[PDB]
Amino acid sequence: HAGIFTFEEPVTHVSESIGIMEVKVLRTSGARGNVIVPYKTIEGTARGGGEDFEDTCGELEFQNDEIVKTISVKVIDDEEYEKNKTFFLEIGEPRLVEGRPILGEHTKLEVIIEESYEFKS
Repeated sequence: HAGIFTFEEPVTHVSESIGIMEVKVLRTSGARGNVIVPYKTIEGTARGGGEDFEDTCGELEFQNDEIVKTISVKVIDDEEYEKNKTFFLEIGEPRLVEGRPILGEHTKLEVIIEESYEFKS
């Protein structure tokens, strides 16, 4: 009953102008105990280091009876263009804080950054 942890979905589209992207991690099928879920960003065709996004990583702590947490990623509205602009988040194996918590269905998330174009009326 410690929980099965998952992203909402495996692929998401966000605007280049979103500013802050808030990625959810859900705990399903049990919320007993304090658990951490490691996470990280990984570059795809989109670049980190504040080019298209700011890299981030850490451990999300779920307290007893807590079932949703948020990872906030800075998305930079890069003036430069790609046909398909992607990066990823991943969750890693959960750990009890000193049953067993595990990963569920969506453990990798592809983020597609959608580009918009400036036209004048």
